[PDB]
Amino acid sequence: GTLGINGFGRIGRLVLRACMERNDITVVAINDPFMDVEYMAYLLKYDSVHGNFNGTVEVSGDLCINGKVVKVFQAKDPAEIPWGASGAQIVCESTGVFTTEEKASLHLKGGAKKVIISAPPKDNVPMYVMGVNNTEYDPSKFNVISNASCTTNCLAPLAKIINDKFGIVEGLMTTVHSLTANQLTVDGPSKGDWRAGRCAGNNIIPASTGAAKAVGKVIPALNGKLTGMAIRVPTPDVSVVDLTCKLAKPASIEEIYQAVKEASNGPMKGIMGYTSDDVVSTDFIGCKYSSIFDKNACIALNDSFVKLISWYDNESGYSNRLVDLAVYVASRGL
Ligand SMILES: NC(=O)c1ccc[n+]([C@@H]2O[C@H](COP(=O)([O-])OP(=O)(O)OC[C@H]3O[C@@H](n4cnc5c(N)ncnc54)[C@H](O)[C@@H]3O)[C@@H](O)[C@H]2O)c1
Repeated sequence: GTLGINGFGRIGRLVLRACMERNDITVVAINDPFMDVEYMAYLLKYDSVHGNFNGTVEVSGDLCINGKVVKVFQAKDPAEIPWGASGAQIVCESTGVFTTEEKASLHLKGGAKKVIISAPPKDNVPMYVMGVNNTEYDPSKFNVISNASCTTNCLAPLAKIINDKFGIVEGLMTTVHSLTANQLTVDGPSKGDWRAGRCAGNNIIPASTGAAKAVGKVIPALNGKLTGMAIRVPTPDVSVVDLTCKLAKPASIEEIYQAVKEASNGPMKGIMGYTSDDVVSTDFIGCKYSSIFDKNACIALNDSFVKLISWYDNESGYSNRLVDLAVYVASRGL
């Protein structure tokens, strides 16, 4: 099982870091036109959130990472990356700019077998969330797939647990989200979300997100039952889902906590997690879970109307899931 990374940004780099921990997948090639091999090595080695790389990085051609050659490309066009020549079977598409089947499928010209878009698609490319719907993937039906967003990977396991046990009548989500690369250090033009181009470090910034409605595709039972928005805040990493939902059957916070705990310790092992501790966002830097239920941050109006809080490391948790999905895709054939 081999991986090619297109876009060696926050996600692309953390995807590589994930694989280096992993014994069943190897990164064999990187493409990023906006960084030469020297710059690539540096951005791998040093991370403002996730620390010094654990292991070795040197420049050869190409990178030498933990003693193994990783082929390096700088092409604008995905059609042009020789994935097949490099021996790269799966492409992690993490540029943020090729989020359709049309665009992402061009990786197949270079001889890749499969492509995982590291974002929700602008089209109807199927979205998979590990531990929720990933086994619905049929290798004979799709070559380009999406891993959804960080926010969807946080909400979907939570939604599934809550829907299955109690039934969600209606739900509205806010995600309070750490800043990302699309934001700006000072007020300037976006490309060109006017709010997102306001000085990122001193603002609370409302944003649109499709994450909650996306849960309605991932879990078709919840189609039309969920929507949401995001609030961007100055912190460098880690985000939180605030889910306000009406339930079809009564449930106390305690009963919801047990349903979470059941799934965390069984079917959603490693995907859903939980805590009753006085946690804050930085406590989840490096967390590999998709969704961490915060018991003591939740509040109920009554037995039917509830506000649930779940954490996610939007960089690290999502990147692990993308690696999980790639390992899953490989095990299914091609
Ligand atoms: N960072 C997060 O919290 C997060 C979480 C989940 C999903 N995502 C999604 O993952 C994708 C990337 O996110 P990010 O935060 O890493 O962004 P980023 O800006 O850090 O990374 C994007 C990388 O792609 C490179 N790139 C641009 N054009 C390219 C091209 N034509 N060919 C190859 N590489 C190119 C850029 O140089 C950059 O290194 C986006 O779809 C984003 O929405 C981000």
